[PDB]
Amino acid sequence: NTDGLAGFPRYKVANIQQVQQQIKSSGCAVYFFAYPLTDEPCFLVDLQALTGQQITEIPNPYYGKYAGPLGQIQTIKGVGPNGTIFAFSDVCVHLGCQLPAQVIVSSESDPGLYAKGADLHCPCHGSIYALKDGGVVVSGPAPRPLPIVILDYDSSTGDIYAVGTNAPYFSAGIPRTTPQDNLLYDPRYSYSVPNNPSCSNG
Ligand code: FES
Ligand SMILES: [Mg+2]
Repeated sequence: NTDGLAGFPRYKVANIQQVQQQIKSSGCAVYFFAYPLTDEPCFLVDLQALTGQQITEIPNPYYGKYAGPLGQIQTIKGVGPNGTIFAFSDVCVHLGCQLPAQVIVSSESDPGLYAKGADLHCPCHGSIYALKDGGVVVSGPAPRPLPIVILDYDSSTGDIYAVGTNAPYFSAGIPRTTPQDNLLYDPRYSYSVPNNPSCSNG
C-alpha cells in the first residue's frame, strides 16, 4: 500500500498493549520489526521506560535534506498515550552493521543501548547515536544521524503504525538517496529481526 506518508506503506507494528505488556513483564523497552520491507530491521523504543525521562518529542536532524513532505518534518513526536514511543532503523549508517539495541548497557563505552543516556553504540567501529537527540552522531565515524521511522498511533484501536522514514537507510549494494529509496529491494540486506522480547543486560 501507499497509505503511509509520501508513498510509504502504512504498516502495523504492534498494539500499545503488546508494548506495555512486554515492558511490564520483562522490562524490555525495545521492540523489533521490519519496515518498509521485510529485510530492513527497525526497532520501537519507549524512551521514558528506557531513560526514566518523559521524552515526548525529538528533532528531525534531516529537515531540509530531502524533498518535502518527509524532508519538511521538523520534529518527531513520540506516540501512544504517554507520547514516548519512537522508532529507528537498526542498520548502522557507517558500514551497515546491525545495531545491538537489545543489549542494555550501563556504560557509554559499551556497544549496545546505554539506557540512562538513550545512546546506541555500534560494536563494529564505535559510532554512537543519541536517540533522544534525534539519532545524531555523538562519537565515532558514522557520517549522518541514524534514520528515524515515523510512527502514527491510531487512538481508536491502540495500534502503532510505521508510516515513513526521515532519511534513507544505509546504502549497501543499491544507493539510497531519498527516504523512498528504502522501498528498493537490495539483496545485500539479509538482516534478521530479533524475537521480542530480546533484551539482555550487557
Ligand atoms: S558499521 Fe557501525 S560504527 Fe561502523
Ligand atoms: Mg549521551
